[PDB]
Parts: sequence; structure tokens; C-alpha cells
Amino acid sequence: GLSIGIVGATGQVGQVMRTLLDERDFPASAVRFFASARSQGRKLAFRGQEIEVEDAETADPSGLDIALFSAGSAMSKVQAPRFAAAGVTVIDNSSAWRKDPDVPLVVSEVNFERDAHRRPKGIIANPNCTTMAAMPVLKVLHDEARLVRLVVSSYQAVSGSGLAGVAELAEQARAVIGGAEQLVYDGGALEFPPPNTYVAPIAFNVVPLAGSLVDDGSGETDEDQKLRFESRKILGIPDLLVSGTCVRVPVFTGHSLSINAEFAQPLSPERARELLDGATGVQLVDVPTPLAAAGVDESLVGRIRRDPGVPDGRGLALFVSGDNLRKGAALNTIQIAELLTA
Amino acid sequence: GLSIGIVGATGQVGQVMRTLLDERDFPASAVRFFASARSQGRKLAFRGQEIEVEDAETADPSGLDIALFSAGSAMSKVQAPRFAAAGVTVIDNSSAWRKDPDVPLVVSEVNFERDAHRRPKGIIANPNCTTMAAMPVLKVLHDEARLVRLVVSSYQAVSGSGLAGVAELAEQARAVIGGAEQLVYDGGALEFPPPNTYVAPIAFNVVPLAGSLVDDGSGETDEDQKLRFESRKILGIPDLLVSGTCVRVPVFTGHSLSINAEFAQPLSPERARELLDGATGVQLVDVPTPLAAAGVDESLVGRIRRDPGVPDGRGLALFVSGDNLRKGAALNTIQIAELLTA
Repeated sequence: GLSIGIVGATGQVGQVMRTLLDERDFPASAVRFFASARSQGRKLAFRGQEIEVEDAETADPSGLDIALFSAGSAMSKVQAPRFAAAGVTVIDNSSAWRKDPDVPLVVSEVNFERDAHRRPKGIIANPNCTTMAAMPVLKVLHDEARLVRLVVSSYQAVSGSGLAGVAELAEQARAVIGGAEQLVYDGGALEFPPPNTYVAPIAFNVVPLAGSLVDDGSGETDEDQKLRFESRKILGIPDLLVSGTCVRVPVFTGHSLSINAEFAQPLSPERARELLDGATGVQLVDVPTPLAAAGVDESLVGRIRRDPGVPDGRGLALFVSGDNLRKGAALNTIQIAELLTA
Repeated sequence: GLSIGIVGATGQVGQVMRTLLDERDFPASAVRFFASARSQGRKLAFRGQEIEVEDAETADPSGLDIALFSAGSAMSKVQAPRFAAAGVTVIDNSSAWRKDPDVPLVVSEVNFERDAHRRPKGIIANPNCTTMAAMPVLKVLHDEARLVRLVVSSYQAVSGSGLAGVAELAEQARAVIGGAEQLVYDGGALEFPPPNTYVAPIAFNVVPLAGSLVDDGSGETDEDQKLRFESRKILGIPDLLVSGTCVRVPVFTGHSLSINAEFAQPLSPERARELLDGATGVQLVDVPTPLAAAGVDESLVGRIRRDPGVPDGRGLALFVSGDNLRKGAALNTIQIAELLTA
């Protein structure tokens, strides 16, 4: 019955959107693909036929029920309203609409019922991938005990930066692997291909800098701040206290978060495990890892401990890993599309 | 004038001890090396001559002024008292003596003057490498504002596990690098050499598990707990609140820490930078990385921000990287030896 479009169909997220529409048997009677000029004209196979890659800027959106955007914020600022004007419900995987009070910022199993129905601009915004990984986990704990403060340190995979991050990690690793053991005694022993995407080499390194420094005197990047703004909007906690540090690691796909979460009443590790074991979009594991998360749908959560720095057992430390291309981007937009058409 | 010994001279830390004794022109008129049977007999070059590798268990310690141990805790429990009995001041890089109230646990520029002189057992304990990286930084901030709570998430290099960790990371990376991009869509796409040292693959992964689970019902590992016990003893803050999560990353050498530190009075990022820029054993940088830290002596510190989850500007978030074989192990023992013989 449904007509679906994918805007930005050739990028990594677009590819995963395509794979998931197919794998999840999304009941779309028509599927359309869009990219930008010079990518358009080409056809891409989808379930037994070849689909034209149309021009997102100039193609006619009429007829589409839902469009999944993963084409950057610039494209979204212009095209999402154009599509919505043509009657299309837009689900946007970009930062363009996230701060707009008339655009719900939705994690499918968290705040769909609460926020998704109120969309006067015809747009639903897809959350930041790093934040998204934590949301199915934190929602469950919040409902139980009321979340009041987060400390977060992330371990972010390079596919977060698109193909460019993947290529930068791969080319560096390939160039230096031959002399790798020398890095044990001298981090400058080898010749790394010059970094381009990242501020330092990423292979065999960690880089505590993701994004642009916000012009607010804070020293925080926009990615650091997304953890604050988006957790607040998604969980419906306008005054949530959040301190996040986004750190890039040499992992291809799978973002991880070391989370110290404080609640308004005591919440034990045993009780947190009991609640998360049940939970939608969550899998309880002893040691979450991004390799285990990459290619699967659920947020992996474990290493749940009391944080003694919070009085009276109101604080936990826990670790989460999640696929940043799947739940972190493509999958969530599709789950929203599923709930919209249930 | 001085007579120095190195017990465990053939391991990674022993190698760095040897390199540094040479590079730092340590005024030892005699240098002796020790390992265990089957490593002994061999000679190792040191500054213009070849030194016999003696048997740590059966050799006679008499004559040595100082012995630097990096031979594990089991060996230390027995041999450190034997050496101390023979009049040797023992500086031990192991966990054996760290919890002993009659053994100072010393970071050279932090608590040497305060604690080192009181050593009734003839032993000074070298701190955990992960904790050690943070100590020259936190001491300076503590002196200014009084440190009261830490949250810590680490990014720990594999040389922390000796040659075995280095080899496990190298062999895995070499085996899978050919098909690496497949990990973007499926973390289980490739055949990793089976892990042995770590609970999961380490190449292109992160593994939130370092050490043995403590039999105290906490869910914490012994490495997680070292951040609590050792920070308390080193900084002289018996009731310091600490929550740490130790996470292994695919880095050869260089441990990193994302630290959220709370003080008893307001401490601004600007003021923290002013204090650390001066500081002994510290280098202020925009983006600390373990590749930059590996092969150098100072703790690299930056990304200093206010943590808004702490009222009234009493909380910071900051990031530290430090070489775990140098300051984290070998260098600190040598700096203590230097201060003992100044």
C-alpha cells in the first residue's frame, strides 16, 4: 500500500536503509531513490528490480507517503519542507530539524507515542547515533527511577564519519601494520598517511575530538553537546544534567558508551539487569563490544555496577554498544516508518 | 656511586627501565640484571658492556643500593623482603605491596616527600599505570581546589598486558586487515585468530573488561578498583569517591582517561589550564592522544570543560593520555630512585 522514498540512497546510511527495507519486508508498493546530480540517472537494484536514482532537488515528491532522508542537514533544510509540502511525511537522519520545537526528535521505542503525532511541519527528526545507542537503555531505567544526571565517555567507530572515516582508518592501518610493534616504544616511529577527516591518526590511536567546537566558550564540540540536548528532548527531561566526551576509536562500525547515570531514587545493578533483560531494543550481555553490535539491531548493555560517588545507591555505571548505522541511523527511521503505518 | 639492580629485566617494563637508566644517565657505578631460571645465564648489553642476567630467586642481593622490580606480584611477595633484608631499597612495579600500610605507594612528583621516607619494610610500591597517568594532573588540581569525586572511563593500550597483549593485537589486525571494510556492516564477517589474553577480539574492537572480577559482589574488576584504592592512597584522600571503568582499545602503548572530576570549591577550565601548563610531568595540549604520549615522559592533558552536572562550577571534564610503560611503570620507578639518591 505504502509509497516510500530514500533521499541520500547511495551513502552508507542509505545502503543500510535499503538493506533493512528489504530484510524487514517493509510493505511499500512503490520505492523511490534520490541522490544529487551526477549520482542520478544510475539505477540501483532493490528486491527483484532496478530503481532509478532520481534528483532530490528537482524530482517531484508527490505520491510518496514517507521519505527517509540521510543526505546531510543542508539538503534537509531545503528539501524536507518541499517534500512535506507535497504531502510527504519526512523522517530526517540529520541535525537540521533536531532543535526545532515543532519537530519531534524520536527514538522509536522511547517517545513515538508521546511526541511523533505532533508534527506540524510534516517532519520527524532522527536522533544523533551516539545518543540513540543509549536511549532504549536509559528510557527503561528512567521510567523506573527517574534519571537526573549523566556522565558519558564514548568510543566512536569511524563509519560515523561516512565512507571517508572508513577509508581513513583502513588506509592508515594498511600503511603502518608492517611496523606496528614499533609503536610500543615510540608513537612517532612510523609514517602514517596524513589524516584528513580526523585531527590525528586514527589507526592504533584514540582521538578525543569529534565535531566542531561550539562558539559558546564551553570547549565542547557539537557532538559533545548533542548528548545533552538530544537526551533532554528524547527522554522529556528539559533540565537533565549531562556531561559527555566524544572520543573516536579505531573501530569500523559500533559506537560504545561508558555511562555513569544518577537517578532520583535508589536503583541497584540487580534491578537494572532485571529491567533491561526484558526490554525492547536491548540485549543484556556481560561485556558489550562494537564487533558484537555491528550488524545487529539491539543496544548491548552490561558491566552494570553501583557508582559509590552517588549517595544511597542512586548511581550506576554501565556500558553500552550499538551499531551506529543500524539503530543509530537507518533502523530507527524504518521503525518510525513502521509505527506510522501500523 | 650507586649500585642498581633490575629484577624482571627481560620484560617490556624491564627493557624500558634499561633504556631510561641509560638515557637519563643514572649515576649507577654497578648495574645488575635478574630474571627467572632459563632466562638467566644470558647477557644483555648495557652502555658499553654486557651484563649477566642473574637468577632473582637465588642470587645474592648484597651490595645493591636499589632494586627496581618488574617481575609480577608473586615474585615480589617473596623476593622484595629477601632483597630488603640484604639492605636493598626495593621499588616494586607490581600490585604485591600496594595495599600494605607500611609500604608507601608513590608517584614521584606527587607524594615522594610526604610518604617515601617512611618505609619500614624497605619497599616502595609503584602505582597502577592507569592511575599513574592521572596523578601528576590531579595532584595539581587537588592542591588548588580539593578533589572530592572522580568518574573515570579509560582507553587502555595492549602493552599494559605485556608482550602477550601486543602480539594478540598485532596477529588479529594482520589476519583481518584484508577484509576490514566488511566490519562496517557485519562485525562477525571475518575470521579472527581466537582471543587468548582478552575476553573478545581486540583489533578493530573495544573491550570493556580489564582484569579479574573482584569477589565482593560489586561487578567491578581489580583494575576498576585500583583507580579507587590507589588514587586515595597516592593523593592522601582516604574517602575519595571514585567510579572507574577500564576499557581495552586497539592501541599499542599509551593509556587514556576521560575524567570527570569534582572539587570542594569552584575550579574553572581556564584556571585548570593555567595550573597544568606550569606543572611537573604534565603537558597541556588541545587533543591528547596515546600515539603522541607513547615514547614521551609527560602526561598529556586537554579538552578541559566545565561539567554542568556539578553545581557552581565545582566540576570539570578533562582528558589525559600517558605512556603506560614509561611514566606508567619504568620511568616513575627511576624518578623515585633519583629522588632517593639526590
